[PDB]
Amino acid sequence: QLYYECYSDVSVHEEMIADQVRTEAYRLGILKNWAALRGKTVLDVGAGTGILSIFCAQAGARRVYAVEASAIWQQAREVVRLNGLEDRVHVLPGPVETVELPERVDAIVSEWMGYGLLHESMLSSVLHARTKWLKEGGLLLPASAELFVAPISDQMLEWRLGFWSQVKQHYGVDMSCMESFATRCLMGHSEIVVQDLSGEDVLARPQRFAQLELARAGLEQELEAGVGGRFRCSCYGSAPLHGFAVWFQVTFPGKPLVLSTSPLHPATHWKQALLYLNEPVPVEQDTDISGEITLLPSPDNPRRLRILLRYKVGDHEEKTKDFAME
Amino acid sequence: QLYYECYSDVSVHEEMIADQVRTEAYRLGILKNWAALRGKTVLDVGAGTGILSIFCAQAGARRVYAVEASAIWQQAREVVRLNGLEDRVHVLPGPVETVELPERVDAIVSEWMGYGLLHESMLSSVLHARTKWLKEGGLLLPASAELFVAPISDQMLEWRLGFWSQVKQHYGVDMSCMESFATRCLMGHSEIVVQDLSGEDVLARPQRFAQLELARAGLEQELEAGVGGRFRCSCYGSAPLHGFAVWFQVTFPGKPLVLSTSPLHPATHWKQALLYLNEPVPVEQDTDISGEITLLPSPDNPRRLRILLRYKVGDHEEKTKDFAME
Ligand SMILES: [Mg+2]
Ligand SMILES: [Mg+2]
Repeated sequence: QLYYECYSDVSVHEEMIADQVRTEAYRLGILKNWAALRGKTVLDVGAGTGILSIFCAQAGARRVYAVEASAIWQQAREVVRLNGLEDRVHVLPGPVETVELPERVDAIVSEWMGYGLLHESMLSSVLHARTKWLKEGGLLLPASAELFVAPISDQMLEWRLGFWSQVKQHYGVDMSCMESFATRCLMGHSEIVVQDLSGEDVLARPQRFAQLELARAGLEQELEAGVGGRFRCSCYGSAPLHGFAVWFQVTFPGKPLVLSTSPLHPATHWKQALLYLNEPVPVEQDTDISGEITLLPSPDNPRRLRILLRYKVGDHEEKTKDFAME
Repeated sequence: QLYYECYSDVSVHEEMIADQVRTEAYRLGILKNWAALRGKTVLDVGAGTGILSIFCAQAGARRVYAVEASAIWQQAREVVRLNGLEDRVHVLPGPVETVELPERVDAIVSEWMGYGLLHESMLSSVLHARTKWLKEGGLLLPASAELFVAPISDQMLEWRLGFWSQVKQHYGVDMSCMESFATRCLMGHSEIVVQDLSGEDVLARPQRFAQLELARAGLEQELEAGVGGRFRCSCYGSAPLHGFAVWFQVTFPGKPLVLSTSPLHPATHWKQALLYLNEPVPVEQDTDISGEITLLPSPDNPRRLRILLRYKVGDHEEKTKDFAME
């Protein structure tokens, strides 16, 4: 009959496990590496409720170290025991940067990805653990990530902006002047917005603007300096351009299994990271759009994602907008 | 190209106007009082974007004073002008408690209702304005409110709690121990939760536990002391009892038009106010439930809704739970 403060805690973990695209991609990606994991030792970075660590045991791992800093580590220990794996899977509380493992490991598994790939992500902790605890020639799951961008005409946003001009049709009162107000409020800000889109929102072929091989020399320094690159595309047809969507995929080594968060693919809890222009720009078929996207740490907090956008639409002058996570 | 901070502002007003049940009930409720409003003066308390004030003009009012304290009053003035009513409808910024009208009024219209009827509601301001500005024999729209309660088995909550015991069926990992954790987090707190339900969630005949005639002597004092009353009901069948839902209706004088927020009726943006027990209680057909519900000001803030619940399920001892708005 006591009162507890853990609603967010359960909601977050519920969302992740109920994300079948995510959870089944990890289950299968781990099983696909059975030959490399059989009789070997694994470190799970940010193990949460422990389900990926148990998948590793089920793929044949001799021993798994499940490291989790948040309050939820306690529930992981109970889940391990319930599945009869308390002698194979060891739950260790606290950050992986200072945990003491009794041995180096053959593999690191982690669901480290955040909104826009790098918002409040565990990637820096995975790389720290790779340097400190992974044996030479050891395995990282997933092994790589790719970043994508596309111009968008967000159909839900279009409806919200146009709503005010439609009030007269429904109630006999003209409220069309509310449209400029709504545009300022919904687009005239510099926050990254997390929202799920579909193919109906995508205005040109998506462009890959970066590829991250997670084991590669120098990646820690690239993350600090900024990850990204240039892009170019041509519009499919006539629409209000609202800005750009950014998303990612990750790949599990083997034919490789890919977990995608594209709006063209099955929805996931990551959705997409939307970068709105200050106001809509009309485009037509074959309107050329080019630009550059850079994912950066925020200066107050390297864990909060910043995105610097440069973009040029048709014959308009190149523009810049500097975003930070909502 | 400047940045503005008004997302919440537009979202709130969008939600209200897009609530067709709400907006059409006010449009029709106002029109239904055409004979009383024709050639008369009206005060709109908390006029927001101004749409109800314009409805009053369209119902024949000679003059309407639209009083609004928040930033949105500016958009109301533009809406009035756009509909060509700047000489009939006057928008006045600031709280109605200190506004200076050039005359007393024949009627007060207001959409004052909050979540659980009284959370951050404008009712005290409507009653203040009634005392200060309404002529003798003057009209209030709506004229009355009624409060309802029913026991509930929240099907969405039931699914969330049971989710953890279903993980084994889908991924081959037992997580059933997460259920007690989820119950503590989702039910073991004393916050009122705003959530929309349907008939599938309602476990016994809804009970009216209070009626408020808005013009009645003594209502201001009743609001301070607490509004509510006792109830009794008998369960329809076998289910986990999760607690109680509270909702309201308001009535426009004329056959009277009723705007309801019942889960048995068309959904509205008010949804219902849910009062969860600390954990589910099993009930059966004809299980008797009795109790008392009181809606109160919070001590820090009379505008934040508090609800004191007393309840007795079957042969169990009577219990008390003291809730405050989330
Ligand atoms: Mg996550
Ligand atoms: Mg309201």
